[PDB]
Amino acid sequence: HHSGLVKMSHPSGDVEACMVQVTCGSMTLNGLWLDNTVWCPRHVMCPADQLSDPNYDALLISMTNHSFSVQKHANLRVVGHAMQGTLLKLTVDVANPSTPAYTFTTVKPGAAFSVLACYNGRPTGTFTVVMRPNYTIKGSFLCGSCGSVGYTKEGSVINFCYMHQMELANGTHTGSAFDGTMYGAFMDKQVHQVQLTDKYCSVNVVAWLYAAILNGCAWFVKPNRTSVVSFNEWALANQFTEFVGTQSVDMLAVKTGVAIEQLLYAIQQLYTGFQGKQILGSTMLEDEFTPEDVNMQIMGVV
Amino acid sequence: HHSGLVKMSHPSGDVEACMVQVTCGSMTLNGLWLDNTVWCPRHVMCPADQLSDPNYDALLISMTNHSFSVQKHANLRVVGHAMQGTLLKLTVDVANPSTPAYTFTTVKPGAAFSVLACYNGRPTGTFTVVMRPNYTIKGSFLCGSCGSVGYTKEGSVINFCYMHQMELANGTHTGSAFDGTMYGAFMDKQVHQVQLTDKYCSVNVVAWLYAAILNGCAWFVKPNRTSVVSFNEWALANQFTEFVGTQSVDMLAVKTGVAIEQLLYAIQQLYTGFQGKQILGSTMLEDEFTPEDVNMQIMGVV
Ligand SMILES: *[C@H](O)[C@H](C[C@@H]1CCNC1=O)NC(=O)[C@H](CC(C)C)NC(=O)OC[C@@H]1CCC(=O)N1CC1CCCCC1
Ligand SMILES: *[C@H](O)[C@H](C[C@@H]1CCNC1=O)NC(=O)[C@H](CC(C)C)NC(=O)OC[C@@H]1CCC(=O)N1CC1CCCCC1
Repeated sequence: HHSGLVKMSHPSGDVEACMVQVTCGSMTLNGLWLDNTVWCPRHVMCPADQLSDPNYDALLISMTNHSFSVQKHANLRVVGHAMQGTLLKLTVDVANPSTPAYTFTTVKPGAAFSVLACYNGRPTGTFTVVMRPNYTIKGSFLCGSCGSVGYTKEGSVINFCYMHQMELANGTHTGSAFDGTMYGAFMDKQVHQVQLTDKYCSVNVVAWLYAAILNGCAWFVKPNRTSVVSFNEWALANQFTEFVGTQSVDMLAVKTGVAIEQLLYAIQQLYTGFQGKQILGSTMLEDEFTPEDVNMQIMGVV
Repeated sequence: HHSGLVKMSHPSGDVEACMVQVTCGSMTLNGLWLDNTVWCPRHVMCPADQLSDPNYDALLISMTNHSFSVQKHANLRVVGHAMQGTLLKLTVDVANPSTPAYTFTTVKPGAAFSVLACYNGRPTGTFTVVMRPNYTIKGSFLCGSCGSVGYTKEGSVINFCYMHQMELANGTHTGSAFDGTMYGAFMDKQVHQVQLTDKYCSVNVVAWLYAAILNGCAWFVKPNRTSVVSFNEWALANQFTEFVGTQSVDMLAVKTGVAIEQLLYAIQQLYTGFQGKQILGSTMLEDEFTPEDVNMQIMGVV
């Protein structure tokens, strides 16, 4: 029995109309054109012989408005440039007429968002990821994908949360919020950096076990229970995030009649081994589906 | 090490501009508005007390142009109606000004395409699936999602290949090509139907093993080889599709120096068991990534 759970991305059309190409010398990447501002990563000002330890403050001071070319596939003339964190704030003389209602927000570990992978300002593909506990994502990015944006949707409002910056040694990726901060402790310099450990997202595993119950698969459900506090002490020693219940998880507990504490106990035993059995066709715990994913895709509850 | 392989969907914006709502009495679903034609499933003419054995020819004869309401979220006045297979061909008096360059094509088993899940003509999410060998897909569809379209992209041309129709007993889904034929042997009537067996897509497993080699994971690669003909005889008895090499798989063999016949042998042994080891973090064979997926996402080769 198929679970009905796919990696679901938002429709990207609203964001595709906001993507441009930002070129600064010998560097090209993607920018996000909202109103009169174009956001893009600041290492577009970096000469290829300086990516390892660049001086972005001196590079910015060296830049003029004629140093930035912005193109949409229209050409946008630049009249202002500023730098917030790892991001450039380019002011263009034309406001984007396709600008959607938008906010900026930072995504927390475990939460999912949609990514629009672009190259030379041309959207190539879209996909959805979960912010890993070590503030990376398991994305699909190649050379020139920087400036690709990640977002969630709330009604007609688009919450921009991620602008792609770099690929770590292990093949995962990270980027910046639109306040300029890189996610985690990473820096936009091409030097080897320490990567924090990854962890199972406990809340996302609980959501996934609820989806199995929602699909009739419930052999793991036993009357035994583990308190949230006892599970969290257990989680610290077993590479699991500590569990924080939400109203979306409560919705899953209500519809199923299975308490969170039962699934916490289930996770503790399933972590020792699936014993040959399978859950939704998987032999390992799944933490890539959020409670909102299970609520929306199985129950039509947004 | 992360593989860089995500479930990648095309950007949906071009298709979102083609989605409308088609209502016919007490039935509503989604339609695809291209030029002066709106396509939608023909069970929009079905009264809810007739979904099990409907007479679509009599239902069509009973329909007039005033029986079809088409809305985009503009209202489209209907001036013609026809029925090809399981699909309605509604003629509207306004041509879609956002009509992209498009063809219709049928998708073969193993090949992937992008789906735009809509409800009441409003695009809600996008996701990519592979046509299963039994002509189903493991999608994410709820009540009212019928009329959602599946497509591939070749340049600026959109190849429409799937319009959602039904959910089988096992939770998988199927639909129709735009010639009117349902995929497989299914019929758009709400009666229980036989479902053909599913099979591993051999070509997609070979592509996935090449992606592991592309990521440095190659412990399964032994000098032992299995001819394509010997593997195909083996595949018929082991729920694998027969392997048909393509120029995209040849590209993978060239870049890696690993022959198809070695991976065919690898699949034969891996099918007996992974022996505790993992490939790209998986303990079972993966057939949900096509050679084009591995070519594009890992090698930038479209
Ligand atoms: C921007 O388009 C680009 C996107 C990259 C290309 C490959 N996949 C992507 O997602 N980003 C960079 O090339 C980026 C620019 C820097 C100025 C931040 N550098 C980068 O990703 O280089 C590899 C990164 C640099 C830090 C790091 O940990 N890392 C890998 C290590 C591996 C061990 C040697 C040193 C680099
Ligand atoms: C159209 O919006 C809708 C989409 C469905 C709703 C649930 N998920 C979807 O993808 N399609 C239908 O409701 C469809 C309409 C029919 C006129 C074709 N009927 C349907 O999917 O019903 C269940 C299907 C009918 C054939 C079949 O095998 N099947 C399940 C069996 C299960 C055993 C009892 C009989 C139905």
